Amino acid sequence: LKGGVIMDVVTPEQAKIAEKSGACAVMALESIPADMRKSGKVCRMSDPKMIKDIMNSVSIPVMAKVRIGHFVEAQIIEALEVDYIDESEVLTPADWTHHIEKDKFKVPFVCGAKDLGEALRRINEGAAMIRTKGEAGTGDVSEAVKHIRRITEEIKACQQLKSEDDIAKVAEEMRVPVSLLKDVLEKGKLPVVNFAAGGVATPADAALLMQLGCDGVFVGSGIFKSSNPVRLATAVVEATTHFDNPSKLLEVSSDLG
Amino acid sequence: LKGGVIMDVVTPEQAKIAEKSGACAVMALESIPADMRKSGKVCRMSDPKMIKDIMNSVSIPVMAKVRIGHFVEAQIIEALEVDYIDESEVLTPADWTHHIEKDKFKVPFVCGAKDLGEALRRINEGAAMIRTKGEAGTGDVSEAVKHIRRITEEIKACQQLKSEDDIAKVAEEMRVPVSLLKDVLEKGKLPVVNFAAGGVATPADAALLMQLGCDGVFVGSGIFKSSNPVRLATAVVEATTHFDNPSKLLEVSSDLGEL
Amino acid sequence: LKGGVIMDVVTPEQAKIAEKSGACAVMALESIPADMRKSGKVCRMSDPKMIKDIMNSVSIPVMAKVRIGHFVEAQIIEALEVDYIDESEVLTPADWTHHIEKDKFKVPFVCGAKDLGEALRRINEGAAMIRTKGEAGTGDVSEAVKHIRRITEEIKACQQLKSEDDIAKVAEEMRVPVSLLKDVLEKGKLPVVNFAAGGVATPADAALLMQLGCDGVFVGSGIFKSSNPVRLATAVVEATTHFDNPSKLLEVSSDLGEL
Amino acid sequence: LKGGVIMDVVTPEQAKIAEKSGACAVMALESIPADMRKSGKVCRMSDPKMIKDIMNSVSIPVMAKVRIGHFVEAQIIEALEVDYIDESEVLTPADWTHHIEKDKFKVPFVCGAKDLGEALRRINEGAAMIRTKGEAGTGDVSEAVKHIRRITEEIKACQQLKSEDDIAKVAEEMRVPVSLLKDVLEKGKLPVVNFAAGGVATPADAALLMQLGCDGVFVGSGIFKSSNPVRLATAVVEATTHFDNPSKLLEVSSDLG
Amino acid sequence: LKGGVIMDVVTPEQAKIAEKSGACAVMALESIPADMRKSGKVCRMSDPKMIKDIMNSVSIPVMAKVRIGHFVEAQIIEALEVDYIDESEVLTPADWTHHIEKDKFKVPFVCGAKDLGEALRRINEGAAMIRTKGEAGTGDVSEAVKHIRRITEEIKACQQLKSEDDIAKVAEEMRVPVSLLKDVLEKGKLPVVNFAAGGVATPADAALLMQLGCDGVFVGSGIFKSSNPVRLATAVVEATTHFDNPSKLLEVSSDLGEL
Amino acid sequence: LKGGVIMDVVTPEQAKIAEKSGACAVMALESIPADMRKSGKVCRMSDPKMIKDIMNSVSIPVMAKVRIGHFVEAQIIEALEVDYIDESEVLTPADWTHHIEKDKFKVPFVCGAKDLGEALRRINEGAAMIRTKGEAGTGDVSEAVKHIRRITEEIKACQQLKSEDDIAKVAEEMRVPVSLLKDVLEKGKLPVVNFAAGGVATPADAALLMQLGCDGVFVGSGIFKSSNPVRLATAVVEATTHFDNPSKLLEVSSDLGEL
Ligand SMILES: O=C[C@H](O)COP(=O)(O)O
Ligand SMILES: O=C[C@H](O)COP(=O)(O)O
Ligand SMILES: O=C[C@H](O)COP(=O)(O)O
Ligand SMILES: O=C[C@H](O)COP(=O)(O)O
Ligand SMILES: O=C[C@H](O)COP(=O)(O)O
Ligand SMILES: O=C[C@H](O)COP(=O)(O)O
Repeated sequence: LKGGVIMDVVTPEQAKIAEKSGACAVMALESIPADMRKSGKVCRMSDPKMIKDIMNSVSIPVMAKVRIGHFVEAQIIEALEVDYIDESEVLTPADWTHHIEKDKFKVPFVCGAKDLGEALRRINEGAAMIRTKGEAGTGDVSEAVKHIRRITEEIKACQQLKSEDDIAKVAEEMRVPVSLLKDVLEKGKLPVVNFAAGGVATPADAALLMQLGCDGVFVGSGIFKSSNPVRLATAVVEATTHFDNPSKLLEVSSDLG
Repeated sequence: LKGGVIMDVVTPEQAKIAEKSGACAVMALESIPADMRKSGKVCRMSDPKMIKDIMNSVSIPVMAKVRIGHFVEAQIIEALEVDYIDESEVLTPADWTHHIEKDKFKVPFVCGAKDLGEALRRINEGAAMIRTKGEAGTGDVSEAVKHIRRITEEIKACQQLKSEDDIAKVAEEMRVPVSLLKDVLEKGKLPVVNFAAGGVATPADAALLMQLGCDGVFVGSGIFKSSNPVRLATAVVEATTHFDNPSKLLEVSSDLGEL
Repeated sequence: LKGGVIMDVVTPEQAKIAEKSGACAVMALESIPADMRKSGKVCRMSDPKMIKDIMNSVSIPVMAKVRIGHFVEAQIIEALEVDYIDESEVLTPADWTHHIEKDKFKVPFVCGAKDLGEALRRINEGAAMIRTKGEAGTGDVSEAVKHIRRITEEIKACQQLKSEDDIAKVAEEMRVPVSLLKDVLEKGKLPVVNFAAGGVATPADAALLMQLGCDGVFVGSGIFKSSNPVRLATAVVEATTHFDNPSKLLEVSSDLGEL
Repeated sequence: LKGGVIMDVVTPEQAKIAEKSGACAVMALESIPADMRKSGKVCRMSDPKMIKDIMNSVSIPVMAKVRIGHFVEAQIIEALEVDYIDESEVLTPADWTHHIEKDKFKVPFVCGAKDLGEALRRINEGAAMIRTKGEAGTGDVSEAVKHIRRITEEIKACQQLKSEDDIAKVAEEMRVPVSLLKDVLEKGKLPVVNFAAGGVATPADAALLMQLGCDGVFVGSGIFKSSNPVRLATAVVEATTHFDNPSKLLEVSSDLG
Repeated sequence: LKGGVIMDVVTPEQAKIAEKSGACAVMALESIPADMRKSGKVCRMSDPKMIKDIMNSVSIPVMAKVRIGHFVEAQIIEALEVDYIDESEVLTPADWTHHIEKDKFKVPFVCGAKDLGEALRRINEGAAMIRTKGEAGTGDVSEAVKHIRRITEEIKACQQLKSEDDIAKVAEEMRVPVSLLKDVLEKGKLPVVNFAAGGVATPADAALLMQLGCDGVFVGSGIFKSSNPVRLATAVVEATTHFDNPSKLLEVSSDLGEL
Repeated sequence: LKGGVIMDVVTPEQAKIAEKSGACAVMALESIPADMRKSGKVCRMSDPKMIKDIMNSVSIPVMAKVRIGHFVEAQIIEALEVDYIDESEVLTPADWTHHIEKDKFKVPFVCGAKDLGEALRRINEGAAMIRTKGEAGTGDVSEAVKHIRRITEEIKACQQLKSEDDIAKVAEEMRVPVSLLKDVLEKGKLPVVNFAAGGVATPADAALLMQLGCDGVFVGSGIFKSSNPVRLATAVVEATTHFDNPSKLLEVSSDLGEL
């Protein structure tokens, strides 16, 4: 999925628009967890029937969300044969102490992170992909920028440590194996891809996060609330592909409505 | 009641639906205390007439609630010959210092607990069953999860203690006999069953708490507020039974309707 | 009055219901102070005309209330020839430092207390009867329970003191003569009767307070706000008499209507 | 005015009811400073025209109010030939540091006090009469009780001091001459009369304050807001006169409406 | 302007009433800042056209207001040939650190002050007149009284200082030259006139402030909100003139109407 | 641009008014950010179509805004061939740690500053012009005044330092090269022009900021919300040109209508 865009969709017809626009994958969900999160409601796993109806409408991979720590929601979604599971902070947490033991599943997981310690704990638990936490539903890109900047800074700062005993102290505070931290410092990057997510609203935002070093982008239900969803979706895809070309970015950004 | 579901019911017709869906017992209550706790009202024992009309309508066991410390409410319910009494934090407490002396009744009691100390105090007073406190009426499973995790953890932490003097110190703080704590540490579990309660909303939630080591499940009035109550009740019963079979859990979770 | 129920009444016809239901006395009042507390109003002694009209309607004793420290309100009520005076915290206090010199009157007084020191000060001032304070008008029994439990706990705690000098120090702090405290510690009880009051809502509540050691029960205007006042009044009287009979308590508690 | 009742009145016809009921004096005022004090308004001296119209309607003495420290309001009221001036905390203060120099006037002044130090400062400034501050407009007698109890207690406590140097220390803290304090301690009372005021609502209240040692009572506009003002006014007068007679107090308190 | 009254006016017809009543000057303003200060609006210099239309309507001197620190607003008003400028705290401040350099203008300025230090800083900057700040729009005279009392008191307290080094210390804290402070202490007064302002509502209020040692009086838009504006304005003028004649003060205060 | 006025415009017809009134440049924007700040909305770069439509309407320079740190918004606006970019705090910031690397662009940038350290960091990053921050949309000039006064005060304070090591310590704290701070202390000014911005509401406000040492003036959408926009725009241009002429400032400030 490297270099691609993943789009949130709430109906089979929305999924078809995403596919036609050039999305790499879709995220199936029954409710927008930003509308009812401001209603006070509890947000859970979506009904397996609505997820299956979306799986049957497109040929590209389909992802679905589960609550933090809800390993039974994950068992059910795995049995449904989805392509990826997102253990998501946007839904209402089920366990405020323990995340899912992701290394007991065959299906790959994506998790959010806002700093280096969080990213490594999620990977140690078994995550196959990392993304920014951002701030979902607001359309403010600054959160996602903060998280990618912070991870990059913390890797460079640990690389300046000359004492192996000092490195071991850092790993202990992070609650991860010293061998995982040492691997990051040798490569100068996380062992898995890191995608942008939360508050990506415009084609310019998508290109900004790619220039900052992200491997792809997630976009939310904001796409389908615009005056012309097809045009906006297509523009975000083009901007992610051609992220280093100012003339193309100008072209796709003009007269968006 | 090991491995079963107990359902809150407010009418005789609701009790019949619970029985048909495969519930192991029903809890009789005249009003939902969660709906009242938002108005300032005092919530007490239900009228014995409404409890009896429910007892007359089903052949499965029937439970009823009393206020914390209200031993006369409990004497009345025992005389009515209900099957179990819940000394409940959801009702308005009658005594803020002392709980009921439960070992002086014939009928068994269930009590709530959030940690190991609280569980052991309720058992020492005479409780026959323990349950999580959770957060009643919210539909959020996370409080029930917190409580089962905490009890399990505090047992393991006390098992690491090498000094018998330190163990006696712990029991003193808990205000329980040292012999009760020692039995728990040797067995690795409470001496009575521990059920999930408060915030169980979906079949997946019921199976989650059974996988965490609960012995059964209490569910609330949310069942009867859904678009299809009999379908939801049956699905919760099936998930509590088949709690570690993923193909069955997918089957019962599909096309559930609006919760 | 011992073993009996005293009922608040606002009209002659309410007094007649109380008498027929088996009350031992009535308390005459022109306004429900709990209704007037919500209005921010000052609550005082009732008009002597309305009290006299109640006195003429029944052949059981009649009590009336006065503000804390208002010795002139008490002089007027004594001249009217009422049977007892309640120096009451439910009315708006008149003197925040000094209570009435009750030993200068011929008519007996009842006073409220929340702990042992308070009870002994009221007795030293001249009170003939003590009652719990509770929380008047809320229908929550927990405050009356707290007060009776406290007094009992403080007596037991003082009974553990070995030094007479230490006992003398406690009496000085309480502002009462040492001879009064000594009598209480020898006999394990107050020298006058102690009734339950404030927040007694159901027959079960009345029997609970009698089992905790109270000598009788005061009930408020909640009786006459229920669906069937005569039925509820009679049930509270029966529960106070038969407080240690679970089968009888079940009988009178069933099908009571809305409370 | 010893043993008498002074009544607040807002019209000439109200003044006539007060006189017929047996009042010793009336207090003339255009507005009730409890209604508009809860409206946020500034309360001042009343119009000299309305005061004169009341003076012309009755034969008994008439009093009027001025703001704390407003010595020009007092000059105007003195020129009008009223019988007494009340420098009153119920009106909006004009000077939050200095009270009126009352010893520069011919007309006598009444002032409020809540403790011994306050009472002596008001007398030192020139007051001819003291009254309780109470709490006006509320009908709660407890304030007035507090103030009479406090003055009595503080006199008795100073009388227990055996050192004349200790007495001088007390006077210095009170900001009054040592010879004024020493006079009080010798007599066991203030050198001027002390009346009850603020929150006197019923005949029982009036008798209570007289039994506590007050020399007379002030009553407010509550009288004229009752169902039967003539009956209530007459009952308060009888209760003040016969303050130590329970049978008479019962008689006047029955069927008041 | 010694011994006179200055009146706030919002139209040419209001200015004519002020002149006929005996005012010594008028203050031209397009809106009452007290009515706006409750809405959050920015209050600035008035439109020069409205100020000129007032100047054209009367033969007495005319004043106008500028924001604190706004020296260009002052340059515009000076070019218009108004008679006096008020650098006013009632308008929205333009500079929160620095006031206008008033000694660089030809037209005289008036400034507000709450204590001796503040008065001396305004004089050092070049003010020709001082006034109390009071509390504008409230009708409460007590703030104006506080300010005149404080200045008078702080002068007397500084006069008790026996050390010239201590005097220099005081001037340093005030941020003024020692020669300015010393002149005040020797004379027992400020080197310029000091007028009452903010909260003057009645004729008695005007005479009160003159008896306290003020040199004249500013009055606000309250004059024109009364039932009879010409009667009230005339009475305030007469009381400011005859400020220590009680028979005259009684005469002008009688039958004033609703304020 | 030096000595001139830059005006915010939301349509081609507004741009034409600005040009005819004598503006030196226009700032193109699709929404008034002050109106959108009240709505809680995110404010971003404007649509390139609306900017181009304004570019086609006038023959004076056109500027456009981007979010703080949003270097891709800046890349797009540069490709459009606008004349200047404003990296603006009035839009919703994109990067709360890092501003744009402005020296990597061909198009010049303007940035805001509230003190000397901030001004020098923006210049070191590559800014061609500095402006005050002020308080955008409120019409209160005091914040722009505060910022210009601060920068001047801090230059004078640093000029008093005798030690080169002390100067080096100040530069380290500011996070700028010592050579940049040294140049400012020698010449008594910034190396680039500094314009007034934020809260400039009247002609008098514009002239005030020019007299305080600003090089030119930015004005906001308040111009086009007044009764007569062309009249107000022309008056602000004339006041900026003739800032030290009191008779001219009186002329253009009179009879302006509602603001
Ligand atoms: O990834 C680096 C960005 O492109 C620019 O950020 P910077 O201000 O740290 O140079
Ligand atoms: O009972 C243990 C659970 O099934 C797994 O939880 P955990 O691995 O996060 O501790
Ligand atoms: O007065 C004793 C009560 O009946 C029971 O109280 P307890 O629970 O503390 O034993
Ligand atoms: O003035 C004394 C009162 O009549 C009674 O008050 P007391 O409680 O202090 O005795
Ligand atoms: O200027 C002094 C006043 O006229 C009187 O005030 P005072 O005696 O309270 O200090
Ligand atoms: O920049 C100097 C200003 O024009 C006047 O300021 P100032 O009042 O501090 O002298």
